Amino acid sequence: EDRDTARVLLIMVRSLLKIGNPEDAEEVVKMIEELARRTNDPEIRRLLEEARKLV
Amino acid sequence: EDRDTARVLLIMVRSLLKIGNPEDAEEVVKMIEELARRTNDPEIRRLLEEARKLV
Amino acid sequence: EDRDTARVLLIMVRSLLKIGNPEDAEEVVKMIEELARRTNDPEIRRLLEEARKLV
Ligand SMILES: N[C@]12C[C@H]3C[C@H](C[C@H](C3)C1)C2
Repeated sequence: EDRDTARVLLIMVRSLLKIGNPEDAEEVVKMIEELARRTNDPEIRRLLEEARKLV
Repeated sequence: EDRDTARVLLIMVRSLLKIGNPEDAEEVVKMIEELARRTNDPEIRRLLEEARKLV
Repeated sequence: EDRDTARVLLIMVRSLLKIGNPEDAEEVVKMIEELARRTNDPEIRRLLEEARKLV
């Protein structure tokens, strides 16, 4: 499920920031963004914005 | 491949508990439950059970 | 995408080494190996060698 992959990637973003690695978190944000592009899901869009906001 | 996904998610569950985020770990258990429900693989079911036990 | 998956796994290798679970880090390298063998994608093999160097 596309939405499920996006929620796992958001959790990765949060954890990567917690261990002081925003450069890896930002790499994952890019994947959520391409997920939001391929689909048209406003939930995946919401997760992308939350991810960008944490980063 | 579905079994490798289950293994990756289990490692995430373990890692998230290690860094003190059981709420995110539980969310990853839910992702393994969705995987187990669309597959029916005895090893995926075994990985889901041992993730459940960490939580 | 398989390349996105390999990037996610490399990030997991680095993060797992950072939190002190080299054994899980090595398991994820194994998954990159599986991915590298199924695909023979040259970028996935590059990411594999990057992961191996960290371990
Ligand atoms: N497709 C994915 C499988 C596994 C869980 C999550 C993050 C990574 C590893 C890629 C989705």
